[PDB]
Order: sequence, then structure tokens, then C-alpha cells
Amino acid sequence: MSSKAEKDIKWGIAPIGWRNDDIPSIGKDNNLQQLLSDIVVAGFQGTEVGGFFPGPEKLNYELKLRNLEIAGQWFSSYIIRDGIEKASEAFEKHCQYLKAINAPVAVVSEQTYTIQRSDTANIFKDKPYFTDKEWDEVCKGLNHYGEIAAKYGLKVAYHHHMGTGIQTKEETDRLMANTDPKLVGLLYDTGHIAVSDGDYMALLNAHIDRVVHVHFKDVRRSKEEECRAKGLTFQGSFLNGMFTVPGDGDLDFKPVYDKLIANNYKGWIVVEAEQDPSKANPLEMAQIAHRYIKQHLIEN
Repeated sequence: MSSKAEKDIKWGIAPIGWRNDDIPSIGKDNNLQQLLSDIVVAGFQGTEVGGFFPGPEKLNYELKLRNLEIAGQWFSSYIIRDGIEKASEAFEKHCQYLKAINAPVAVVSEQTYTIQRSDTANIFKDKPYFTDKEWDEVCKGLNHYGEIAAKYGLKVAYHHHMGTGIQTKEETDRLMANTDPKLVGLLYDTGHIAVSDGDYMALLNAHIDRVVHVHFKDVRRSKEEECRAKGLTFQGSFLNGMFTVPGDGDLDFKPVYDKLIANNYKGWIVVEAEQDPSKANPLEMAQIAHRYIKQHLIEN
């Protein structure tokens, strides 16, 4: 493969392995400076925006000291709950923030009815389903996000996600078939699809053309099995070790990488694994991931 094709891939690692926003106690005493310098030590070129991150001036300053970039930021969309007008207002503010920090990608998930932050809902069985009319709202809304984002030089990447109305490959297929490819791209996340559908390559193969941002999330299969058997919540499952970084779990990332290269993918691959950093040391994880990427994926 060409070193140029490989050079079109930017490698990052997400802050959620250091510190969790949904469960603030998890990694509470870890900070922005630690994760950014850990990232340099581990060999990655950037990260995504954590909820605890500061404003653009401080973030840019800390990034510049370390020659690091921001790959993107999560946006919780509530088109269904709030209507496209209110949701679009929230989205435009994220867009402003992303541009301020020179980030390319808004990572979007329609969060209405999600069970991913539930204290009780079984993440394997209790997900919501959008109605046909809500699907129309959402697809129209996301095209509009794409229009909003264009103004800022930004791309929208839709995050299929456990516990949401758009989790399965079939749900993703529906979204892809009913949104404009110029406006709505796909965030391909290996772990979310592996856990939903028991397969990660089918989704990639079906929509490689629409992939504009990638998350590498590995799965500890034996832990998945145990979580499913107990009917845990999303948080219960990640606190029980269902997710980890490439090189530490069970997925072979090489077919994914090879597929992206073969398709001249230009953009970010971000390692992302929600764990309790007191148990899975965030630097050690970053290093495990980086060494695997170097040894198992990269050719030049």
C-alpha cells in the first residue's frame, strides 16, 4: 500500500478512557493536561472533545504546546424530542466550537429515547425504535445539520450506537438510504456494531463510501457474553470490561484498516474505549493500542 494512502489517515485516541462524563466519578481526578501529554507519550496525533474540556482558547493553547489536534466532538441530537429548530440551534453552537478549535467532524447521534445512560435498561434488549414519522424528522434534521456544518467547513458523521434508535446495520442502512451523502456521513464504530449485530465487517462493506470518521473500539468477547447473560446496562457493561482498545480485546482491526486504505479513506481513526481508568490504566491502554496499530496494521 502507498505510504501516501497511510499518510492520509490521522490517528487519535479519545478522552473517555481517561475520564468519563456520564459517570463523573470515573477518572474524576484525571485532567486535560495528563491525557494530552499521555497521547504524545503513546504516539497519537490527537484526541476528541471530552465534556470536561475547557473553552477554545485554553484548549488550543494546551494543544499547541504538544503539537496535537482535535478530531471531533460528540453532539447529542434531540430532533425528535425538541424539534429541528431547537436542535439546529444546539448543533450550530457545537459547530462554532469545532471551528474555533480547528476540528473537522461533528459526531452526531439522535439521542431521543436512548437507554445508554439508564440505570436499569438492559442494553442488549431494551433499545428504543423510532416511528416512521420520527425517522422522517431525523433524516431531514441530519441533512440540515449537514447544511449547517458546511458553513463551518465541517462534516457530519452519524454515530450508530448501542441503545439508540439507530443501532443495527439495518437501521444504519435505512439512515444512509434516506439522507444525502453530501450532507450526512457515517461514523463507523467497530465496537458498537460488533455488540449490536455480532459482526463489524458487513456494515463497513455496505457503507465504506459514506465513512467520514472512524472509531476503533475493541471488544472483550468473554465480557460481552457475561454482560449479555446478566442483561446489564450500557454503563454496567463498560464498567464490566466489555470495551477496550485495539490490541487488548478480540477484534482484528486489520481488515477494517485495509478496507479504508483500499478505499482511499482520508480522515481520522480514533481509538475509543470507555473503561474505569483506575482498572485499565489510560496511558498503558494508549500504548497497547499504538503498538498494535504499528505492529499489526501499518505497513510503511
